[PDB]
This record gives sequence, C-alpha cells and structure tokens, in this order.
Amino acid sequence: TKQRADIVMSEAEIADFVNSSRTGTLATIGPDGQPHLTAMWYAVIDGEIWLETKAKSQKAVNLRRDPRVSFLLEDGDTYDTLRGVSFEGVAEIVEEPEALHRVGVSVWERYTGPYTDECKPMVDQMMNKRVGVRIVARRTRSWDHRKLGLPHMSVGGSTA
Repeated sequence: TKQRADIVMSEAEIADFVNSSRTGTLATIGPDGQPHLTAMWYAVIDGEIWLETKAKSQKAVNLRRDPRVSFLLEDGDTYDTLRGVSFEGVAEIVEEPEALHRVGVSVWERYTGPYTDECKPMVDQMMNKRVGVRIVARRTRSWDHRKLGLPHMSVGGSTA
C-alpha cells in the first residue's frame, strides 16, 4: 500500500544500510496471532539478512508454525534525517552446518572483528544448538528523509 517516490532508497542504498546497521526489530507471529517482537543483531550473506537463534526459542517455534516475518531497520535522530527499511516476507529455518558457519562468521565479523581459523572454536560455540534464519523479503518499503532537502535540525526536547 504505497512507497513515496521522493524518499525511497535505491537498491544499492538499502544494501549499504543493511550492511551498515547493527540492530533491527524482528516480528514473528505468536500462536494466537500476537506479534512477537525482539531486537536482533544479524548476519548478512549474499545480500540477505540471516539470524541465529536457539533451535527451541520462541521465534524458531513461531516460525516453523508460520514462516511469515517482518524486519525493520531504522536510524536518524531528527525528522530530516529519519531513514529506514521495512521488510515483510518469509523466513527459512536452516540447520545445514556450512550455512550456520557462514552465519557465525558474518556475525563475528560484523560485531567482533575479523575472522581467522583460530576463532573457529568460539564461532562453533556461538552456533552450537542454534539454527540459521534466512529472511526473504517479498515487500520492501524504504525511506531517507535527507532526500527532502529540509533544513538540518539539531536534536531537541526533553529526550535530548
């Protein structure tokens, strides 16, 4: 239901934003239909967002029952700098060991430092009894309020 042409990000800008961000919000569907929200760090592999979770975590249980997911990334502190991307789609649960190791390595590189073979036991342990969750988007909406050319605002109010 939309997508403003003025503030939409390009395919390439979204890619940069997904690689640059640290935290998004995942929604899965609870057993009574209630949206279940968690703030997630993530992996990025061949352009796609992947998550790691315990095989028996609530999110993995929601997802086997109903694969539908939403995932939201956002930043910016002023109206003129708000930017983000919102994905709706389906998740696949993957326990294939090569795939898990790629998830573990991407998370390691994204949030820890460069990966070397001597980090393997530690990545093995992070990913032990975990599954990969590949996010496949079918609907994407994005925004970058910098494309309005508004005057720059500094952050204000009581929450500054």
